[PDB]
Amino acid sequence: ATDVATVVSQAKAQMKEAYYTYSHTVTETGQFPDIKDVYAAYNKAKQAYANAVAVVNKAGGAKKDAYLADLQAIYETYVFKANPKSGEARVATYIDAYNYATKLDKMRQELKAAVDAKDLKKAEELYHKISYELKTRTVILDRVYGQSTRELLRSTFKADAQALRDRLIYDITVAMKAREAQDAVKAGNLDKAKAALDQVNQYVSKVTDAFKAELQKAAQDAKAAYEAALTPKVESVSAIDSTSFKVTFTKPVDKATAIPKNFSITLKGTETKLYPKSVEVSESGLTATVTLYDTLVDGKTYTVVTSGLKDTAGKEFETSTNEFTYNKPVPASITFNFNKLPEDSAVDLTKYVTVKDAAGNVIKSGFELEFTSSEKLTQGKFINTTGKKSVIVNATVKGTNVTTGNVILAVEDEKAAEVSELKLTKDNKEVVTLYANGNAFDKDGNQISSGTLTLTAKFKDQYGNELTGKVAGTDYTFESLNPEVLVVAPDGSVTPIVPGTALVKVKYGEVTKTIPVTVKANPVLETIAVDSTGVSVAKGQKATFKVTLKDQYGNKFTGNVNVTSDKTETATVSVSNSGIGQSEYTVTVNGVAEGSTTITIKSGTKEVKVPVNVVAGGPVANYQIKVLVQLKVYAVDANGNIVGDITNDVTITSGVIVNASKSTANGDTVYVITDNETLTVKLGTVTLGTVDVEVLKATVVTKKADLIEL
Repeated sequence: ATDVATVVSQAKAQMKEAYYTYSHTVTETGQFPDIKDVYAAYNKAKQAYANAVAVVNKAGGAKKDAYLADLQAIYETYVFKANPKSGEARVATYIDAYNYATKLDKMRQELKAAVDAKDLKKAEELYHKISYELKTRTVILDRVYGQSTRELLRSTFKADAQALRDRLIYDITVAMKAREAQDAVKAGNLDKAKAALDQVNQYVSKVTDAFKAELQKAAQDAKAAYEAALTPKVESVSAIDSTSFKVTFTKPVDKATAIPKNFSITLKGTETKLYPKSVEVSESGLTATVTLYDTLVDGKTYTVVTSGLKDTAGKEFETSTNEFTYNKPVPASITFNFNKLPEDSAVDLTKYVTVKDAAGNVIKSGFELEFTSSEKLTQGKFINTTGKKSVIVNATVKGTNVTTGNVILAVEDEKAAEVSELKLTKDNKEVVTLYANGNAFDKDGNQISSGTLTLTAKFKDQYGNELTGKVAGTDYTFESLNPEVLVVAPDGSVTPIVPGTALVKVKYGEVTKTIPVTVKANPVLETIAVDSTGVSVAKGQKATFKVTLKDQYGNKFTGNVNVTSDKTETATVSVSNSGIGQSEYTVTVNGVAEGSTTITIKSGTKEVKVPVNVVAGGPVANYQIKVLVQLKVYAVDANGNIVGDITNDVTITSGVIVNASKSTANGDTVYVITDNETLTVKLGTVTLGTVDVEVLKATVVTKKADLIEL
């Protein structure tokens, strides 16, 4: 008992005993031991060792160093050793591995809780936490002596934690890159955005049903911002004739920048410069005519350098180089487009001939026209057809003998020939969605109250020009084929009555067009959705769940909601904004007396019932720091129940990156994180935990719970 030899024997035996606690269990039963039993046997061994060392030193002699080196050998193998090689520190490493393995299972279950609630922010955070665990902290699992023990940890705990992670690869990839693409365009780096969108595009097809809706919007939103915020570009240059060329832009150009100074033209492969005389821009701003002093040479290519141009309201163009090749066309035939001409003081005869090459292709420009007429010519191209029945016009191509000959043309006053457009409009916006109540939604889904709902028609005359100055309800009229469904006034005014489909028709005398207009059923309450599956709160505390109301399509339906508890003795309940107002409410439940009840969310005809069970929670056992940027410190009992709140009393400390200050609204206190690292949450002199910030986004550090470093 007292004799050293006995102390050493038993210490040796007890140190191995602690290792047998786990290893014999796994081998013989295929089950893990109680972790309490392992900890007990572990702490008993550490004491047994320490007592033995003390006893051996007390006795001394030659047997001292033999006993000491032997005891240490067992201890460093079976029990504990800092930085152990495989086979050493057996119990200590198993404790670390079992604690890590169960933590992975808890993390796997927390991730699945978010995947079911369709929460994407919480799922991504938990994905990133466990991706680190599965790849970096897997080293803990590798330290375990016992192949059976190592495998049973993997199978029981890691396998399902790995499998859930790997089926979520694509969902997070898309959510990451779409955020990165949105962040690139804000920083003004377009090369990152296109690389990110390419990666988004290839992986959206593979995402799970868990976030498919929210991810699809996220993907398209990243595309939409990229299209809008993209550099304006000179598309092409192309010749018009021997002295002018057309330039097309991707975006509408600023008139002030479209000036000769900014256009530099050279003969390609030479230093022969051609100076511009003028720049004329189209009314849209997508094309421009650049005219030159010098004559382009038939067959030759030309280099157009474009500096210092600008977008309409927007930003600068890329200094671009674009080429064009001048090719003098060869006219062969010429023809009047109609047997008739409009009535007008000045009829531009050039607009009424078509020129062709011998192949039969139209020649849009390049040539010059000479005219003779029965009528007097102004600027060699305009004639006066007013009051006339017919005219003779002879069109020749200047240098050529290509001629129409004398052609007799009827004069015909402009009349409606075709209905160029017919659409339902409100406040000059084209409407896509219309309800029988009256509300009209545009191409995206943004309804307008200003402007009255009418029909809009434009018409083209027999010469294919738009008819101007024409009044709805006078020159042309609108009517309905289904008056019970939809009512149309002569001018086009619409007042719909019942959902369905009505055929609407316009007429300018004999010219007509018929368009169908579908009127959708009035928005009605379909679904009352609840944020929380079941509410568990401490007696004398509050809990919040969000109530969202839906219509039959899947949009925000505005409505009144009254909420009631079964028993005010066990739980009392209240709703935000008196129950009136919005489509999206938050509901507060207060604990009164331990037990169970159910809550009733009522709206008009439909209802959803939510379980509420209040607990009389125990004393303060822990303090949680939560991120909800805003920040809170919760007092929490043994069960995880939030009982008490000490965001107040607590202090936060650490060129300084972040501003931090105490902030109170009504009574609820919150700490706020601003900008110009790691912060330290303290209560008195005690440190409660650390928070890591990044340059905006913050997460609370989880403490090192390992028995071995690295």
